[PDB]
Amino acid sequence: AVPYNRMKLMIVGNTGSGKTTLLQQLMKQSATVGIDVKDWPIQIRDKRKRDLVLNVWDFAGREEFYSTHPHFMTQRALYLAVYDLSKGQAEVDAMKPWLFNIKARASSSPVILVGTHLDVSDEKQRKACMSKITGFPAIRDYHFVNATEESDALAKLRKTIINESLNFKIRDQLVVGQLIPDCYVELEKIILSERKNVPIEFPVIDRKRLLQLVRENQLQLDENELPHAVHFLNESGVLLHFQDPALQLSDLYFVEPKWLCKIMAQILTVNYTQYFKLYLLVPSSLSDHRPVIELPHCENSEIIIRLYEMPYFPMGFWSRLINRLLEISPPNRRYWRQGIYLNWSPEAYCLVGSEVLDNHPESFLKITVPSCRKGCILLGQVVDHIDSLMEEWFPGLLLLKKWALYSFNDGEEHQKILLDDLMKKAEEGDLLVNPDQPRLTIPISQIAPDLILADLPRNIMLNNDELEFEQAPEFLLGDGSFGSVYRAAYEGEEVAVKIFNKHTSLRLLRQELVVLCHLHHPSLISLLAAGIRPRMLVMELASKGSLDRLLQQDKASLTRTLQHRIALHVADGLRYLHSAMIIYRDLKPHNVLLFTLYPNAAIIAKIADYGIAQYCCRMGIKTSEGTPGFRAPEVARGNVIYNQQADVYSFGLLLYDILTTGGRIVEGLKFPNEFDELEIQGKLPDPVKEYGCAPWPMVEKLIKQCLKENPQERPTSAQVFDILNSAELVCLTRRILLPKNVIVECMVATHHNSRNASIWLGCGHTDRGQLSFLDLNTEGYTSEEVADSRILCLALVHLPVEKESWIVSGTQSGTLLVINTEDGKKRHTLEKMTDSVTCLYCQKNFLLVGTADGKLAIFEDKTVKLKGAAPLKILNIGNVSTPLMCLSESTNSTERNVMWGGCGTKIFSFSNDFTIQKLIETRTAFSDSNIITVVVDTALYIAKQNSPVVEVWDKKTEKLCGLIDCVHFLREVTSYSGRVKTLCLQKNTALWIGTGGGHILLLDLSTRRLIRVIYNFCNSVRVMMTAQLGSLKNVMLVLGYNRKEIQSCLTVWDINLPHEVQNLEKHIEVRKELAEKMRRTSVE
Ligand SMILES: Nc1nc2c(ncn2[C@@H]2O[C@H](COP(=O)(O)OP(=O)(O)O)[C@@H](O)[C@H]2O)c(=O)[nH]1
Ligand SMILES: CNc1nc(Nc2cn(C(C)(C)C#N)nc2C)ncc1C(F)(F)F
Repeated sequence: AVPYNRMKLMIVGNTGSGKTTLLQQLMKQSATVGIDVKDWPIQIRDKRKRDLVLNVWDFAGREEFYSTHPHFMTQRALYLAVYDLSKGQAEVDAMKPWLFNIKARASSSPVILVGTHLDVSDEKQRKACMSKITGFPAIRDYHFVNATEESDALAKLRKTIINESLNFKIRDQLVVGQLIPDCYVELEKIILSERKNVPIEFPVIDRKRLLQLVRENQLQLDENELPHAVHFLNESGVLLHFQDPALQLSDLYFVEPKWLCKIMAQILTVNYTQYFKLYLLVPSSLSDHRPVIELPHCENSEIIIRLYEMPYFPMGFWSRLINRLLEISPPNRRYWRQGIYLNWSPEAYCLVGSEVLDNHPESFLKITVPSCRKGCILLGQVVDHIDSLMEEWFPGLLLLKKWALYSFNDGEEHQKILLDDLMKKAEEGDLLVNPDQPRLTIPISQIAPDLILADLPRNIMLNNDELEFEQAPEFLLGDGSFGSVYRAAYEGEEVAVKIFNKHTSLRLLRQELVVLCHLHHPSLISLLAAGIRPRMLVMELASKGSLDRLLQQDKASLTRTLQHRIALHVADGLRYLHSAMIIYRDLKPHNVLLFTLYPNAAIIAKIADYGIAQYCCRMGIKTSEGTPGFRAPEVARGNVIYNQQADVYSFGLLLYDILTTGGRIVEGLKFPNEFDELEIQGKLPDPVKEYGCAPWPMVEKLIKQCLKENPQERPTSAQVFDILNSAELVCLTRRILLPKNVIVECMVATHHNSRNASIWLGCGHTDRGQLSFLDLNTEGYTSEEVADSRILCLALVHLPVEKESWIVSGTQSGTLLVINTEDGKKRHTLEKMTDSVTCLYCQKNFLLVGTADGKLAIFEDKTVKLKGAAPLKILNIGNVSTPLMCLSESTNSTERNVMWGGCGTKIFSFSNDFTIQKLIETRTAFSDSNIITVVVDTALYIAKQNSPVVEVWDKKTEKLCGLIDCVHFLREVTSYSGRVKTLCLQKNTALWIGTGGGHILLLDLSTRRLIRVIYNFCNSVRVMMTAQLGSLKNVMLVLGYNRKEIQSCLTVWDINLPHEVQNLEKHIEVRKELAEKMRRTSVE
């Protein structure tokens, strides 16, 4: 609670007047380039008044530094002002724009003023004007004194700061007597000490260093209170934490404010510094003459002329104007400091640039185009750009008064009539009349074509004789705070007219039209006509209604594909928008219209109501708009300036609205305090936990990845459109995780629909064999070690005899365990085979157990109730060196009597007669291996371990047909792990290859044509099968490995994946011929 008395006293002195020498003769050069921060203490007469140390900032006056200065005129500062008196009131006039800049930039700062050079001060001349001076700031004194011999009343700054504790208070608080805790002064001291060791040519530090040292010094600085502390320390004037996300300076921290200021000379003397945000951005070097450039069309009628009457050119105005107006994609440029001259041809050229030959002290901006049509488009674009600029960065100007210079009779001077009356004179009726002679008349289309909307293409022109809507409130739709969208016809159509309200400034209509009439796309609603007589808009009436009351009402039509269409077409719209420097800031689920609820359409969403879409270059925006609940975080704290990534957060919120199927918006339509509790961050639940939805675990991974606070950690709109354009994201259903230090190499589902999924997981990591039992809809991992050796294979048979079901296992020790699927305690162990257990598999129901010794082990389905038995004879169809681990079933006409398989490195088959009807060895390189699985759709696709190839032997000719290599197919994904540890088959579409390298391979069936390849989610694929789920078929389990900590995910894949990767690819192929057919018309 120590009183920390420190505040800046930036002595802002116009050039030449001696701004430096005054403080030189107060405390104790030639041209002080940039800011020069000295230091200065105070020991007042009353010793109880603590040290009032003041970080003096000694600014400069050369216009380049005028332009680079106005970002360091912060609050908590007692300014000054200096002006010579030998030049009399002229210096007062010259300092008047500077005082205006002061009162514009800083409002809570007193402004003393002082003269200089009392040796030649003719105060009787300018005294009257100086008294008449006191929009200005609160001038509090006038002490015109000498410069070198300080004999007048000086040191009054102390008596005007220490007594200004409450007379200069930051919102009634204490400035010079702020009882600040010890933590803040601790941080200040440690930074002031560490200022040395950090390099001197570019002193910067990382926030991680600050945290590490604060922990090393036990500063007791909490991470949730650290940014407020560093912000106060910044505003004190010892370091500069530029936390502006539009500048990306949120990480790098600065320790020497003295250094940041004296870089203007370093950069005008003619890395990673390349962000000079204060093509090229060196406005110091620009010449400041009136160049030798003459208009081609030099008359009083052939050229339009606009004007702008402004009190004071704001510090850093012309810089922003040129940096904006060097967008040249709508050109021999000759831009000096102020007046850019965008020449194209003798037909169209916009010559912006000031003019002060007005016989008056005011400052005049002017625009000039030759009065053909292209000139009118140019003028009606530059007016929009200048008005956006002046409405975003410099709100104080709107004082501003327009001026349109028309000419009644050619070959004479032009009169001056302003737009606040021309608006009415052109809204009542066209053909502006000449009061002197009524026979003389001029058109309002070659005087100011930004007032009749003639600066737009000729196709979008109203046809009011065919707009038959009555204003009757029966036809009503949304009311977006500016208009009210009715339902109407237009020459025969369904069109949603948007009549504007009683009084709306035409700037709004142009704010909407400049985005609706330039960039076309099949995801952005397309304007049909826009008049001016009632100031209306006509937009293509979206049939199926806005999204909000399709969420609240029609929850049945909302499938799990449509939820990825109305979240992909919107991402398309956002990508196109942000690709042309427009930002939207309004993407809420009341503003996504629909056109068709049939899933596989082509145009399903189209954004609308572009009420607040402003232009946003790399500089950014400074205002704060939107709507509570759907606003970006940094929009709330309106002080910071943001850019085109305060929109992707709105998209994340829309996505959380969609995934919840309208639970957040309906539970928050009661109290907007609930919807604004998370307006910054930190109050969003995990969706599946509460609202009862179904999982979607490649969206939940994105929904947090585009929701973070740090405006650089969020994706760019392209990157958040190239994650949804992948059929790997629509076709999962779940993703479970298993504990640490456990593997899985044996799986059996339960199609009997006890809980519709009661997946067992045989494992053998330890010596004893474990037997997990996972439930799907609840995720209960109730493992139980009930075996002595590894559990190689499991199998299930739901006995129809007495409606039973008894899961059966197998052991590496060669034992046949049996457990009741319903009775948790029945260990009806059967007769152990003569060797180990290799595989098992299920009319004629019988367990076709496979042993390591190469002998077929068969049982009886009815022999389950027994306790130890060898039901049917063993068929030793192999040797000790033949591992009989192959078993499978048949699919061709479901003829299970054609049950295939293969004994070791050899293929065989049999029937219910149990005789080998065919035995074909596979001795035909990799042939020194064994066999894993066979599958029969039309032939036998046979896999084998450590093989980048899978063979194809036919069941009718018994010969090789083709060799479908795997590593060859994977040769363009990135000595590879291109093995095939598993091989599952769909019903009648395509193969499903599972590669131990961590890649699903959706090989198709026709000849060899690949369809896609899945990657970057696992590290291996242990065992794959196909089961049922929730009374419905079509799921495809996959057991991914993570290997060193072993993690065995258990994914769930919909089996409609092939026709997905096809359908969605055809869809995206369709609408990208439209996205170029529509767009190419806008250039034409
Ligand atoms: N003749 C005269 N010259 C002065 C007086 N006070 C200051 N100067 C000159 O003004 C110069 C300082 O200008 P300066 O304040 O640095 O200009 P700035 O950098 O644009 O602010 C010094 O070189 C002095 O020679 C004065 O009372 N009489
Ligand atoms: C946002 N306003 C618009 N709304 C629509 N579609 C729409 C149709 N209905 C109903 C249910 C009445 C029907 N049929 N409701 C809505 C929101 N189309 C166009 C717009 C537009 F022009 F304002 F963008």
